[PDB]
Amino acid sequence: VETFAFQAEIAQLMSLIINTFYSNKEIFLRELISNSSDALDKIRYESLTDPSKLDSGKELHINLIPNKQDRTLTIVDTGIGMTKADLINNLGTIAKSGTKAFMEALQAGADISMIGQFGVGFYSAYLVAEKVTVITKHNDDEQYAWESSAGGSFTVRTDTGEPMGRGTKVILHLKEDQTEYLEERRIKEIVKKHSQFIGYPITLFVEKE
Ligand SMILES: COc1c(C)cnc(Cn2cnc3c(Cl)nc(N)nc32)c1C
Repeated sequence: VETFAFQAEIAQLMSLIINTFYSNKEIFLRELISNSSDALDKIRYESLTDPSKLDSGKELHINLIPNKQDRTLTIVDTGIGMTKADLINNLGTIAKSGTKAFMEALQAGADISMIGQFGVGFYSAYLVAEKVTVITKHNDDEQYAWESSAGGSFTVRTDTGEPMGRGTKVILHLKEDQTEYLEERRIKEIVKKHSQFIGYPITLFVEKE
């Protein structure tokens, strides 16, 4: 297991997200779904010029999986996935500029719900999650598990779990007071409100209870 420091700017963003009083936490789902939609668009586009990129799975979709036993909400997609380089360096690099702009915007009167406009919507996960575990598989790279409970560090390891074929699983380990996001009717409400025109099937799994 390798342990890495976030760049200071990203640590700062995560702190702001965790510490700021902001009631409209539900926007985290829309951001993650948007991210999944963008990853699906990317693999779809690449497949037009190299069809073998779908040898790791032709189906392009999103699954939302609540688990009350584990207190997790998992957002799964069969998008392009992330390389080791994405996890350790590239995403962080890109996020530095978006973070600065977002911070500036917040000082000028913007609110947290606008985070996606700055390309750093993933970190809104921390509105509701005490820990985020990301399982990902990109073509021509290995399956990785990234994890962070914030605090300035994250880990990356090669994943020995169920092989995914291609895609990303964002596993939200929900805060004790955020378990409404495990409830079917609440997830349906939020998807209808903020994610109604996504161009891929979104399947909301039901709890076995
Ligand atoms: C490791 O966790 C992330 C970090 C630290 C920053 N951004 C994203 C969003 N993100 C970036 N590329 C992504 C792809 Cl291909 N797919 C999805 N679903 N989300 C992505 C993720 C998941």
